[PDB]
Amino acid sequence: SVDCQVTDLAGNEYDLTGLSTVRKPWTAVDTSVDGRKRTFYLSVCNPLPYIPGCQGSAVGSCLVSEGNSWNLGVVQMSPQAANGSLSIMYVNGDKCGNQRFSTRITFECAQISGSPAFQLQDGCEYVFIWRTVEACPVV
Ligand SMILES: [Cl-]
Ligand code: NA
Repeated sequence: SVDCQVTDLAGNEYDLTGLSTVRKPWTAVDTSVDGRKRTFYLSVCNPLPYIPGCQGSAVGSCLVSEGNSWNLGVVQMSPQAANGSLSIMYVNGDKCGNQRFSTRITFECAQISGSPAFQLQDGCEYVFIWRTVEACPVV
């Protein structure tokens, strides 16, 4: 139940409803070495559809690896424009040390239909880069 439409301070409209997951989630491109046995599942604004092991929390980001599943953050905030670059933040996932896992997707306006890619693990935060045409200002 999160709005996928945001207007930045400068007045640029962003519309991410085209990335919303109605039936199946997004699958993250991961060419890391730690990505051999791990799959990241992602959704924009909407919670993930049923994925075994991360049900119950309106999970927006699920790591599935070797049978086990981890909740990497729930959908609460809308995509944040805050200079013109888009970001969405899922936090308060499964326990990660003294904190909880979180997921950040950084969007970049690119004239292509892109898929989110795993970029970085910053402690308990999983960082994703999404270069795609939907990250561009709407009319
Ligand atoms: Cl779909
Ligand atoms: Na289950």
